[PDB]
Amino acid sequence: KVFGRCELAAAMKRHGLDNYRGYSLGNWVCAAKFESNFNTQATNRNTDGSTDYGILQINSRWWCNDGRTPGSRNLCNIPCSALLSSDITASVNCAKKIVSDGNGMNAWVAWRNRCKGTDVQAWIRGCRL
Repeated sequence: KVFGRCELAAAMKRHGLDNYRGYSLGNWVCAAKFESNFNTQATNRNTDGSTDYGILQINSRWWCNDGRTPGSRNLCNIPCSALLSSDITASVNCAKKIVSDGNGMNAWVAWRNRCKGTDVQAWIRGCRL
């Protein structure tokens, strides 16, 4: 499913990401945009041969099991395919675990290089939240 910007804002808010560990919602939306372009079915191979899955491009190296990432962990205890559902529940919860892990939203390279330091509020402008 391809989310609208504000449609994802609202789903993200409903699931408790707004100000989660102090990251406002625009951070989550910006990250989602530049990771999956808001598309829950997004997948992308990493050079390490891990794969990133879903609205937040959660990777098979550490967080989910995709059956083909040698020596990977699965710290969210889920099939990576769960992360492509139009229901973002597993991605959102798994993202909570990631963001709480020391490095904050820096674990997302798109966020670091594309959202951090910017007016992330613009990513929810116009949204009724």
